[PDB]
Amino acid sequence: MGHHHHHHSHMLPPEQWSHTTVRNALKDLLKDMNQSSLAKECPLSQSMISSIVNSTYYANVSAAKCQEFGRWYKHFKKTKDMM
Repeated sequence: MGHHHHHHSHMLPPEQWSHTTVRNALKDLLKDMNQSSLAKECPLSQSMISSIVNSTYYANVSAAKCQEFGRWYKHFKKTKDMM
């Protein structure tokens, strides 16, 4: 807050799905789509997703489920550029 900073990076094209990038995306899907209903169409593990959103002492998260999420992102939205 305070000084209104803007990111020059782009969350629309899969540039790199780091813990921050993925976490900031999930929190918008989850707030309107229930945990189970989300993990249903998503190829990720339900309790893992739940642990990431509420990661207090968790922290230690795998990178694979993030890169594959960026791959799923393409098949989910179909934002042009396909294989």
